[PDB]
Amino acid sequence: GADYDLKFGMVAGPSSNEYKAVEFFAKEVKEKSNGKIDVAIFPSSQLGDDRVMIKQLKDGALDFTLGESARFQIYFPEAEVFALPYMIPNFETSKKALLDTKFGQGLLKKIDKELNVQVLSVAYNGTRQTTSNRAINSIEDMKGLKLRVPNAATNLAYAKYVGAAPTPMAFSEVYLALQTNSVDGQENPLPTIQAQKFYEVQKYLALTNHILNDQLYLISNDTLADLPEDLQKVVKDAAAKAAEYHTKLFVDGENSLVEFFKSQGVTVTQPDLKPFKAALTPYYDEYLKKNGEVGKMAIEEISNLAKL
Ligand SMILES: CC(=O)N[C@H]1[C@H]([C@H](O)[C@H](O)CO)O[C@](O)(C(=O)O)C[C@@H]1O
Repeated sequence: GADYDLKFGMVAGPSSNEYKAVEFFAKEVKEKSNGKIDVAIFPSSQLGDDRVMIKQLKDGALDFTLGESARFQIYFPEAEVFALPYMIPNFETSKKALLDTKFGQGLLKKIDKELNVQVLSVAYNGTRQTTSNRAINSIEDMKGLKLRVPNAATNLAYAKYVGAAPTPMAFSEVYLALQTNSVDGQENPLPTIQAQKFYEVQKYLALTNHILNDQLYLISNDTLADLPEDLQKVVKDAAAKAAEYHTKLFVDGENSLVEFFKSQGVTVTQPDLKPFKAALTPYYDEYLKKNGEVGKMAIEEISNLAKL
């Protein structure tokens, strides 16, 4: 078969838009390399979660993974800006904030230099909404709600600041937790709610619109070093096409999925978001205290972009 047998790990499962785009990536790479590269895919946290996988890219033990810009906060806390709730208004602002600002370029350089990882392309992974086993009519209904979050500082802070009881748990554990009422809710973009069938086990959806997720196609520098230049170019080009498809999948899913969910019996609320935004405002201050002048710059540059 192939000269290069590469591995691509992800948290998302095999019915997800992420998996659809990663399968497209693997196909494009096999075709354009003339069969010289073959890509195996390990979804559903088969290799661990995304923190483990990012570490495996760093260590040269895994070739590819997906990760949010914001996830880099586990190494470079200033990256948290990408996840601060209600701070980034759309994908265009997120992508330009990473690629076209001095802050973002500085962060990409650190990732390459210190973590041994290159960003191949940037995709949209949806805006997070809140499912539950009780109606969320306003921020008041968050109070004491047992809200699963991923194992991520910003989602923990979101739950805390709205009044909820944050319960961190790996993605792979969520469906059972919802089904059994071990937690009262969780929070994820619409397409994820569909792919994991969380709508099967949650009677309610609230459009809290709280955190916008991007999605980085990541490659280990050890992988790039293992590939000849012309196959490096194949990989880079394929990642560019896959990200565009990935983003389209999420945009078209978001535009359609509330109606789908209603048709499956889900009750869909639209709480006033003004008090959600006000509740999180002070967490921006925590960010600024933790990250100093780099943090300040990040927020100014995003503000300027959002203004366009
Ligand atoms: C690239 C990646 O693995 N994204 C995953 C994210 C991030 O881990 C989290 O947003 C913190 O960055 O968590 C999920 O939304 C979740 O567990 O609910 C699953 C999703 O597949």
